[PDB]
Amino acid sequence: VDLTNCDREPIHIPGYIQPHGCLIACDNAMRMVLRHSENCGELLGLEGDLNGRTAEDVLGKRLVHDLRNALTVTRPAMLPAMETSDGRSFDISLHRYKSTTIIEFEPSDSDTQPLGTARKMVDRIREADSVESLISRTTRLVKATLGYDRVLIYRFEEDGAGKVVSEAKQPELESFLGQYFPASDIPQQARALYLKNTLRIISDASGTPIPVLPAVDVSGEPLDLSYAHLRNFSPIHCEYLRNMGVAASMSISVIVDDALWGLIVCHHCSPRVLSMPVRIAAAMFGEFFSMFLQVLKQKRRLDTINHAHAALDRFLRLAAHRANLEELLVDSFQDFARLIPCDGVGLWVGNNWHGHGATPPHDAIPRLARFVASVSEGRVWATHALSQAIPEAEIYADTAAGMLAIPISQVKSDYLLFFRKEIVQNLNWKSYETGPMGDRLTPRKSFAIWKESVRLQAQPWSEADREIAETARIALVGVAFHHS
Amino acid sequence: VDLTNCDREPIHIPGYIQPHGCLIACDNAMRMVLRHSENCGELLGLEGDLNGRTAEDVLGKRLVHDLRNALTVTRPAMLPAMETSDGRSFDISLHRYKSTTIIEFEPSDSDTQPLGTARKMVDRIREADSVESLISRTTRLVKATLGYDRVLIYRFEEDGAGKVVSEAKQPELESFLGQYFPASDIPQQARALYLKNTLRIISDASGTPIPVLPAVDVSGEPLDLSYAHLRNFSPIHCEYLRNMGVAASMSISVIVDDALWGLIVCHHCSPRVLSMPVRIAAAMFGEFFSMFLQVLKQKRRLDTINHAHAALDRFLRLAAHRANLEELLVDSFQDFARLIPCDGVGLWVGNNWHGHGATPPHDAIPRLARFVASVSEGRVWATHALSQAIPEAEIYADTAAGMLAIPISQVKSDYLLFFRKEIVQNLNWKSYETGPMGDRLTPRKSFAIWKESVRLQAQPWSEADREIAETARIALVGVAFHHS
Ligand SMILES: *C/C=C1/C(=C/C2=NC(=C\c3[nH]c(/C=C4\NC(=O)C(C=C)=C4C)c(C)c3CCC(=O)O)/C(CCC(=O)O)=C2C)NC(=O)C1C
Ligand SMILES: *C/C=C1/C(=C/C2=NC(=C\c3[nH]c(/C=C4\NC(=O)C(C=C)=C4C)c(C)c3CCC(=O)O)/C(CCC(=O)O)=C2C)NC(=O)C1C
Ligand SMILES: [Cl-]
Ligand SMILES: [Cl-]
Repeated sequence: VDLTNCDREPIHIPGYIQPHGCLIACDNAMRMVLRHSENCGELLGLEGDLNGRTAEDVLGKRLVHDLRNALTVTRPAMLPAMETSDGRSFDISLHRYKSTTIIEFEPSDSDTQPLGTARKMVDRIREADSVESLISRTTRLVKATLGYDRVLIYRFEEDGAGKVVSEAKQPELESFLGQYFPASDIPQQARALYLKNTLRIISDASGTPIPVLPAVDVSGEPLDLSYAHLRNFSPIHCEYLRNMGVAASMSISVIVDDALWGLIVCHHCSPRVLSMPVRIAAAMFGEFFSMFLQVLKQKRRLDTINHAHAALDRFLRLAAHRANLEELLVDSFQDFARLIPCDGVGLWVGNNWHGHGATPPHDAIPRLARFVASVSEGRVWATHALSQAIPEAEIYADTAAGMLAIPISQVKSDYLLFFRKEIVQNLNWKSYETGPMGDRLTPRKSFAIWKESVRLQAQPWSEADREIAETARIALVGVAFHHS
Repeated sequence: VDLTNCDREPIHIPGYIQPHGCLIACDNAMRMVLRHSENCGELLGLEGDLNGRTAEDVLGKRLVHDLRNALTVTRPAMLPAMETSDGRSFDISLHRYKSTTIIEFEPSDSDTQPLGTARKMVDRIREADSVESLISRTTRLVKATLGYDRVLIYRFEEDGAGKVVSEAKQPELESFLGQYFPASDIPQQARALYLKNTLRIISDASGTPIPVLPAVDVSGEPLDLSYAHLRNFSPIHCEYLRNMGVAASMSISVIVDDALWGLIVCHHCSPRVLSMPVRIAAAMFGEFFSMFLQVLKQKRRLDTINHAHAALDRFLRLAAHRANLEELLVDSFQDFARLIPCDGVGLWVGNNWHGHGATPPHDAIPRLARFVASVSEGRVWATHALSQAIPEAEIYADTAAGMLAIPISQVKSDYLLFFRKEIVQNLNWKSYETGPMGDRLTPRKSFAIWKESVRLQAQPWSEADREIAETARIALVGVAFHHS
């Protein structure tokens, strides 16, 4: 495994598990054992090879009656504090995928209440009245409740890149708040797993991984550990964590509108297992956090569009009380900066330019106005990478790297131009020992690679930005026709 | 051409034009004439064959200088009252498609002002404050201004079917208001044309079509008349109009969010040509009608979701002041009918049923509740065709043909159920002589075929309906967790 085509590694079939539990694979109808982990013996107390031997034999008829009963009810069923034929107590994660029954065993924890812990946490977030307020309080809350050394919220940008939008940490540790990371740092097959396995744990990044027997069966097939919580993680990621001085992790998938919005990511500096009941509670908390964020995002989109409609209605009331519409636009145009987040706004009317805020230089505008007129086709036009459309625009990218243009006339070539500075201008942001695979696996190199990937580019225009621009196009084109 | 697989007929390459003008096809760079209409001679005054002869020869160097000048500026350029070498006056529709220049000639009309007519009309719709108010006033306005005998607005449903949502007509004519028509009555290749050619005219449905020479050239290629306003229409449609007693038509394409929302359709009982300047004005009017409807649709979606959020906030304030949540739901559930348009609503809580309005019978509910629990997977579930999911549900389809189910608990199998009657129950709706191809081509048979196609089906659940159900799911599941 080498660090070039990152999306290639099959992380779902590594043929190893983590040492904090043992795994037993059986046939579809759980009749007999097909595969098992090397540490099955040491933990369950059993001796010799377990493969071929029937299910009723290995675990006892008492236990299998309950396991087979539960499989009749792809989501893993979680049965805590089960009695084995020996008399030992285990927590059991049971699931079925690709017609293979998988049974995960871990030492029991009986002195926790899942729904109790979950409710207490969900109660403290349910009253949050903004995305910012939910995000900020969640990092603190999760840290105080699950006692991890650092808790991040990692939000995915449009281009797959990740931003650290919230942080709770021990004072001694370094901050990642406001730092970005490349799309490659979390490959595509990883995001696929995270969309179907909502909670993930690494107990010990420096632990010895326990191999599954057999790795490949008669048919040449590997064991798919997609929904298995004991699945061992890519050595690339584990080397990354080791270099960061992180011994353990727990991540929660944030699903909004059926898409992976981001991760709640917990780091610990010493090894750390969460017991099944604590994991159940944290997963409940994750589902509610996702649901509340979704509603809060919907409410913010509504408020943004409502505000734009009120703004435009105010302007249309003025426009009907003023003879010269061109005069009004020259006086008013900067006010349109309240509709769409921009670093500068400009009016191009009757081959005259009027600027406000961060705009390209006066001499550069006519080239830009001519270009827009050619590709616009009387529709809204927007790029976050201006230099890719006009190479000479590279020189003023620090001032204006992104442009959204609104036609304000049905007939004449007049435009309302919104600009954004290049994304590195708007940034509001230590030494790391490396492993065998080099200094690529450090937050320092990741952030430097991202910085390069976004050179001469602005924050992209959202759907909400484009929807408002379009409503503003119909408003200005409409009132322009009235006057003529 | 026979009436089975309707989407098959190539209406874009019929090799004929309408008699109210003449057509001349030239090469990409308009050097010489490749094709021409049989009536080119009679109208332009020219004698013999025009194919092969150079452009400069046929029209004169004076005219071609202006035509070639205009082609340098896929949208057809419209040049009214042009002087031919003879001295006659013609209105010229010039366009270029598939590297073939097409020139359309019609006798001139100089005693109209396009922008004047357009502004007067656009001024009367620009202040409309609801979709209903824009739709209703537009049919009357277009009838009074363009003097057509009947003006319809034909709105496309989700399944391609069309509904007559507005009508202005002569008293003597019969009404189509509230009638539906099958998706097949306007085939797919037709809707494709209408998305790129926004205005269409039939001068005379009983007129003799003029053939293009040659129909097929050396390469075996036909002349594509997609953007040509003289293109002759399918004889299926023309037979339809003849059976309706309609001699002429003019349709305007209504584009909303870059999709064909429907048509403004004008019928005349006598033959009728609209002059180029009148067509320009009507096309301007069509663009503004589309733009205003789009904004009004956006504003109505906003108001609907805002109202749902206020409703849910009111309910959450009550829920925090009441110990028994199940009591509150039993008292309150009918009020949820204000969120989503429904004919009935029901509560399934603790294996007890409470109904309100048009719901399935008491004895039928547990079967339905068991079914929903199996397919729901804790997500919102909705069908407009209940009998297709549960065959025995056919018997009560007149009362409840459609169902949307909201889970109200994270743990228990409790549901808020919304129902809709079958669409023919909610309907609020003469003899026709037929032609060679039978009685299929009559509004009577079309409406009867549609009625059959929607048997045992309700009005489908919109995106707005599903978005509100989802927000209500998160609200009820969220407050349910709080109580436990
Ligand atoms: C070429 C391959 C690379 C790569 C692959 C990779 N990353 C994976 C997981 C993963 N990566 C991150 C990244 C960070 N977490 C942090 O806290 C920081 C801090 C600066 C970074 C940059 C995260 C959060 C995750 C997910 C962790 C989790 O879910 O617990 C994986 C998948 C691991 C698996 O087996 O499931 C792969 C593969 N990462 C690289 O940087 C590179 C070059
Ligand atoms: C199997 C083929 C059929 C068919 C084909 C067809 N229809 C076309 C156009 C068209 N059809 C309608 C329908 C109506 N208009 C009305 O006013 C009423 C009133 C009750 C009906 C049912 C309309 C509006 C149009 C468009 C008219 C226009 O744009 O002016 C076409 C395309 C015609 C063309 O060459 O562009 C085709 C093909 N219609 C059938 O009913 C059937 C069975
Ligand atoms: Cl301000
Ligand atoms: Cl009411």
